[PDB]
Amino acid sequence: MVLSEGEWQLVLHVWAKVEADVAGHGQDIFIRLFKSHPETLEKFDRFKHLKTEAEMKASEDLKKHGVTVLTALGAILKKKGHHEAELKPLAQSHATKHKIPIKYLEFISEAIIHVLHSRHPGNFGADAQGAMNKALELFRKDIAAKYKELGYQG
Ligand code: HEM
Repeated sequence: MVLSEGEWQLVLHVWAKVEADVAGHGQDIFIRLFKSHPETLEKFDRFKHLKTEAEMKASEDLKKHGVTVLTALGAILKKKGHHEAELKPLAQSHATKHKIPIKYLEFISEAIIHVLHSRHPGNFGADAQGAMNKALELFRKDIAAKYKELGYQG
């Protein structure tokens, strides 16, 4: 796939709003993911034990991880599709150390879209949501191809 420049514009325009508060957005997103698809919490040895959304909100480690994740995603989105180098180390650790199935990347992509919709309704109308969805599908597709070359397709 290939996004057009106007689509990339819609995606970086709302991403600039997220970047005003990266830790808050990282928190909302992981909490939405864990509540919606609790099985994903099992992949985190560091977080597994968290029992409630209150514990999640209070976890500093989880907040730090949210910032690490969104910063890496933001760097990939700003590449506008030329993200080969960025995706290499990411694909290697998620396929051979963490073992994150594409399915879970679909689940956080839904959590991202839900939180942007909630927080940024004015900058995240239908067209902007379509462009973000397209950018995340491109991301998933390129990572799934890398997983395959690495021997994990999963
Ligand atoms: C937008 C998608 C994602 C991006 C951009 C991303 C980014 C990162 C980065 C940059 C790290 C630290 C470096 C490394 O380990 O490679 C990390 C670690 C990790 N990610 Fe991902 N990730 C994403 C989605 C996921 C998902 C959906 C899951 C799980 C259900 C997950 C599970 C983990 C785990 C277990 C670690 C290690 C955490 C540790 O204990 O510190 N990641 N991720």
